[PDB]
Amino acid sequence: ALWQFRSMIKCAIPGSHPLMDFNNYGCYCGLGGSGTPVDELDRCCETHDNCYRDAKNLDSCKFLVDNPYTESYSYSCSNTEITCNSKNNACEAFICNCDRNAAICFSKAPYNKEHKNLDTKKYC
Ligand SMILES: [Ca+2]
Ligand SMILES: [Ca+2]
Repeated sequence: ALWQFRSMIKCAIPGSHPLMDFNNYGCYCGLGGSGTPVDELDRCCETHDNCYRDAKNLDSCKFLVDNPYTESYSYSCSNTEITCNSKNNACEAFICNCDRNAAICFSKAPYNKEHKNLDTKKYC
């Protein structure tokens, strides 16, 4: 679920404010997305939107209000490493992995200030 994704980010990058840092960053990070991502970070964001798209398309997953962000799963954090619990259902595990791959991905992408609060209408 959304709050658990903010929290996995905080797991992978301990000195971060997720909403402050990665929301309205680039082409993608925020709501929807458009164009080509501006850098590796924005790309991480794009892959995550795609990862959620795929999930919405498993016939066997029907999310509350159609939003995978409402879906709680089980995971834990340990010395920087995120684990998705194996006992998540197939739907819960898919979301858990999207969030997981996006947190790690974030943690490795360079952070370019010029790209936070981008004029998307113009560059996206
Ligand atoms: Ca997005
Ligand atoms: Ca659940």
